[PDB]
Amino acid sequence: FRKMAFPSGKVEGCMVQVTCGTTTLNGLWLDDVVYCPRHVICTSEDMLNPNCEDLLIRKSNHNFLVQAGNVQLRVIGHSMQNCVLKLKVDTANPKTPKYKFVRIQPGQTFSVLACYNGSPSGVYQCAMRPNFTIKGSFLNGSCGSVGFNIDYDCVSFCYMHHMELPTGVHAGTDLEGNFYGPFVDRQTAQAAGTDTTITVNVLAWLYAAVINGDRWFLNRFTTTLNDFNLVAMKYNYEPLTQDHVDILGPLSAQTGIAVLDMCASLKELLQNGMNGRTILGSALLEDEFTPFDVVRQC
Amino acid sequence: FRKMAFPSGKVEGCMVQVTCGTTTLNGLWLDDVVYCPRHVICTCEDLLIRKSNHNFLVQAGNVQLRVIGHSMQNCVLKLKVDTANPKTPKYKFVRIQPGQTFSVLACYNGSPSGVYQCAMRPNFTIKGSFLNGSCGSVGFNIDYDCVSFCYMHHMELPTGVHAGTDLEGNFYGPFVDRQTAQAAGTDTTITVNVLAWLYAAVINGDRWFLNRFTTTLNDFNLVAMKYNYEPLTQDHVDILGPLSAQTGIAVLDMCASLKELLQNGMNGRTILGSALLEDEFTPFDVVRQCS
Ligand SMILES: COc1cccc2[nH]c(C(=O)N[C@@H](CC(C)C)C(=O)N[C@@H](C[C@@H]3CCNC3=O)C(=O)c3nc4ccccc4s3)cc12
Ligand SMILES: COc1cccc2[nH]c(C(=O)N[C@@H](CC(C)C)C(=O)N[C@@H](C[C@@H]3CCNC3=O)C(=O)c3nc4ccccc4s3)cc12
Repeated sequence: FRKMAFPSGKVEGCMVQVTCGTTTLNGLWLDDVVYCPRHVICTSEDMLNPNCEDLLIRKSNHNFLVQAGNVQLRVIGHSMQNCVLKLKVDTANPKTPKYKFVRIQPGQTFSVLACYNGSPSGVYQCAMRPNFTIKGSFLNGSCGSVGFNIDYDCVSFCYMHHMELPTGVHAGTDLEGNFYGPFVDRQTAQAAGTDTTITVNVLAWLYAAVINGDRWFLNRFTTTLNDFNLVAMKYNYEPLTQDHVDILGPLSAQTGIAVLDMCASLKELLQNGMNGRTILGSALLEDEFTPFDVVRQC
Repeated sequence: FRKMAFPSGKVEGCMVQVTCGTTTLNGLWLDDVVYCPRHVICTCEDLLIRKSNHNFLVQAGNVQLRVIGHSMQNCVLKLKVDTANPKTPKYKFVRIQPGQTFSVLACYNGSPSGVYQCAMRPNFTIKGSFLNGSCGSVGFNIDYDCVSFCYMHHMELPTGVHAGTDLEGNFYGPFVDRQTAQAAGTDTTITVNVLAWLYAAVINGDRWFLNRFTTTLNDFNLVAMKYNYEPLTQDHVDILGPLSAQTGIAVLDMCASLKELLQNGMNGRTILGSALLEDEFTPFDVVRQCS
């Protein structure tokens, strides 16, 4: 199994740069609107004490330099939606793909297109941690890079990049500007909640092992969801939701292993350890492959 | 620090579907030529002379391109079409060296499916992710809007690793394009890349494996060969200079850390979240991402 990103071309065609004053970040150009982090308007003396909504009153359309490459897009309007700025431009992007804005749940994966000054630099897959951080690879100037999924040529944008935490993980918003997790867009050292293991993805990993014939961990036990969830928390595993049970349905049907039977198999692995054995060639359980990712590769 | 592929858009615009008889795979459309694995004509030289232009159905999305000529170059078929691809990037064909990395755009039925980074192994396989119908997917690097194509996909070995050709149709490794079970040579670990990745781990604040000891180059190499690692050359030492300059760790100091890692193991600890020594990041891969 590889971490595979989605092909990035439909998003590459949407990346622009937005400069206000001396600060440049990335923006997302869809139809005649450019989306970018609102703190592009911030000076060095703000950022610590964000006056963003009031800072915006002093700004006008002619203060924003939006560029596709070095071609300027004239801004004809602007507004703030939570932590994102929306700049109306006078040109509809001809490369606009079919798209949606979606808010993802912890455990879900998405492709990040890392960009600097409007120019795409690389692509890689990320997983939203239960503490609403991602293990990105972002440098100075990355803000406004986006994360996305592609289903039947429709691009679901789910992430825009804002911040690196002191611990080196990353935090951001959806495309309506609402942060994932308890972070704010201030120049300020913030702490995430203690992370946990993504149980639904570990289960998907065990299904992937079964599909490939590695199934020694299957047992003759089952569990209720409540009993499992209470044991899971004692090992710093996430509790399962009904939605988690539901997205494991296709893999359960494919292997003939009930979800609750697979939970009981994981419960044993958690209480008794791996006994030095391996699963898919590893003593470590992987929790960054979703059920959809597993069927994608199998 | 993450395994990072190049943005695939310039390549996606070149992928097409090629069908001949009951066989369908992917092709690469550059200017007015489509490049694809020659065995698209199989259900090859006597078999190709018996084919006509119209036996080939080439599709770019919905539109069909008209084949007006064809030639074979080694294991690649070159189909001349009557339409030029307007999205053709500036490009080059290159044959990569073992240990170098590239991005793969896995495609099915002419449609791009996923992108990920691979290394050309010392035994000239690659550890990819390819299914039925992935043949003709390509590997590439991007340098200032210029796409260097280096790989076209042909085969999956019984061990699950993969084999293919350069864009001249010459295989990497001792493989042939036949429906047979083929074994590769014994693989080794790319030493210069493991060292690059250990430097990456230092740049990202991971230091538990550093030590005070040092080693000579020959003594390191004696241990390296013992653990089935490739020799480290003075040119590799030179190539690691910048990363040594940034971190202030001499290359042979890092070699001493790798030697102890090899003789002692990691003791359950991890490096950049990995429990295994990683050898698919080149020194350039570390540099271009960390700066
Ligand atoms: C004492 O303050 C700290 C203490 C401990 C850890 C800390 N982290 C951050 C923090 O992340 N700040 C945000 C910015 C805030 C406003 C959301 C920020 O720099 N975002 C970057 C992406 C960063 C950069 C490095 N790789 C990461 O991904 C980004 O692109 C932006 N650059 C600018 C530059 C000027 C104006 C707007 C923006 S937005 C501050 C901080
Ligand atoms: C006794 O035979 C074996 C025994 C033990 C291991 C084996 N491996 C292979 C083997 O790899 N064959 C080649 C094809 C040969 C001709 C190069 C092949 O199937 N390539 C695939 C990609 C494959 C498929 C699975 N994932 C991989 O990446 C591709 O797309 C192509 N498909 C066809 C189908 C029909 C005609 C042309 C092509 S070209 C055969 C084999």
